[PDB]
Amino acid sequence: AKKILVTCAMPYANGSIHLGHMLEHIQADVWVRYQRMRGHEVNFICADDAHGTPIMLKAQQLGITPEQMIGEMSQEHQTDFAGFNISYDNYHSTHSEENRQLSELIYSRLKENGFIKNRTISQLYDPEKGMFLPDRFVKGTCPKCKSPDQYGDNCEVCGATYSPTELIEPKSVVSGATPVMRDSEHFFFDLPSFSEMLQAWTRSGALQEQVANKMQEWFESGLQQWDISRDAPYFGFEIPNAPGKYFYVWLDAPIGYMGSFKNLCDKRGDSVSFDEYWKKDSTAELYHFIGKDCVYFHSLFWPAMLEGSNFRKPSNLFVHGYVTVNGAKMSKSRGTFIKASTWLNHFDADSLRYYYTAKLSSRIDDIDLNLEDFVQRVNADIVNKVVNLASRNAGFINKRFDGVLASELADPQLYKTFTDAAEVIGEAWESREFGKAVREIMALADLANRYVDEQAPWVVAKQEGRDADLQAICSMGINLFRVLMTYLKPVLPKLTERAEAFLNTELTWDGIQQPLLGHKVNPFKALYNRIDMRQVEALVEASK
Ligand SMILES: CSCC[C@H](N)CC(=O)O
Ligand SMILES: [Zn+2]
Repeated sequence: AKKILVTCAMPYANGSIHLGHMLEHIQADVWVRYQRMRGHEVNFICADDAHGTPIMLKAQQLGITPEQMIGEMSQEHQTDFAGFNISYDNYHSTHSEENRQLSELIYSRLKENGFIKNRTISQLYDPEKGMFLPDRFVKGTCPKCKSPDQYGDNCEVCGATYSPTELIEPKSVVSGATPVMRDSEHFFFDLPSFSEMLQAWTRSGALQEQVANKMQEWFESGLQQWDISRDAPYFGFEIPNAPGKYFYVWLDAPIGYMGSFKNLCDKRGDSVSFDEYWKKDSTAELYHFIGKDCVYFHSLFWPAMLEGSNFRKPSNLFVHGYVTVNGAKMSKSRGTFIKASTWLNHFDADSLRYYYTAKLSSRIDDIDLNLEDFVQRVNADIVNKVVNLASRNAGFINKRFDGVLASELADPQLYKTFTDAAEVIGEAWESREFGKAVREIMALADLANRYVDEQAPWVVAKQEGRDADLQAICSMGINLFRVLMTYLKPVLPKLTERAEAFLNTELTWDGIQQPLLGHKVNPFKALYNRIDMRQVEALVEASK
């Protein structure tokens, strides 16, 4: 009965989707698919984060408009996410008319309410190109060790950190000109004005314990005002009444969550739902799935902006850790920096969805893709536990019983054990204790294969007059498979489609209470094949 708006963090428009993005979007998608299975109204929303100086400069280097460039990357991203069956209700852009109007509205409300401050700052400026330089577009000689060709605020030889104004003989990365210090008036959002509100939210108990603990560090350091403006030239939204000024991307980017939802409503011809979800009196739930590096922005700056502009705030933040491969940060030289597009040339989407789901929890711990373990676990759990219940039993049913399952359950007590687990498994999906859910499902799968082993259908099948026993055993196994595939339906969308085709039925959460009796199933060829380390080695080689 709930109305839920769920988001993922927005991929940056100038980089391909990699396995780190996929952890976040798979985690959210599993949760979203479970919520849909329980009958709720869910809106799963994302977008490309498409503004800013790096995007402007990259387009210039490519010789195309930024609009053309971001359109091409948005299509690439959406192709990759479609390949992993991420079931968005809408995927939009921060570069949209909906986000322009909402960004202008929110800024005007913040300004009218006293939360925008004007301050003159000094920043390095490229006088040949004619633009202010972000830190990483300044290079020069390290003031400490004198190593040349160092970028931004740190030296990769001696490890020193410093202001780029301390670089010796600085050069613009854009033009090679010597940058100079130049003043500019900037507009600042007065985040400190919201400190008491944000502190109350932190101790409310909604957020993850590890997130709340980190927020206390940030309050202890002290909240600062945040610069929300940038000078022309820029790729973004111009600030009303401030010629030559633009909104900085991190003002307009989360407003893109709202813009993407407004776009969805407008395309549907739905004139009520936007206010029902975003007005202060909303009874709908709003959840953001994010990574560790987005927490400050989503837990402090974003709720403050919404409060200051008379909109509702997030119901919760769901934070995950970073992805590692073979225990370490992804490494280009080792071939463990793996693109989502590359993954799908070697493996299916379900394999990675399963593996991530089996490792995920409600905490913010990093998630390790160990590639040797990936092969072992997919084969052990998917092929040999779950799919085995269908593959070892379906042939007898199709060949000796015309595809018809028995008229009664052979072991009603065992079946009840399986359906009784629905409450704990569903609660584990609901609470994002994904590893717990998978452990419970696989424990059931072990019981199911123990039942079939005990009944020994490969023996019964050869013994005169035991046709009825064989049909009973094999039908029981298939009904246990039906239940397990229901519990795994949020996890494995394509395997589930193949299972529903075999079973001649849609899998619903409540449907497990009625087993398939006197029921025709269809033949299938391999529901799920084994993988091997040769394929892993090819993936790694292709990623170098
Ligand atoms: C509103 S969520 C925005 C997330 C950023 N695009 C993450 C990044 O670019 O590193
Ligand atoms: Zn140095």
